Amino acid sequence: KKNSYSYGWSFYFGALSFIIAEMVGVLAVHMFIDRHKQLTG
Repeated sequence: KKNSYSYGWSFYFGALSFIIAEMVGVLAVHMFIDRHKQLTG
């Protein structure tokens, strides 16, 4: 006990990549629904 292990560096890059990839995936759905609404009238 009291080892004070640090989650340190680029583990956070995977954490950041989660947020970035999810922000990608939501905008894809925006493009789908807007592009389909274009061929509605």
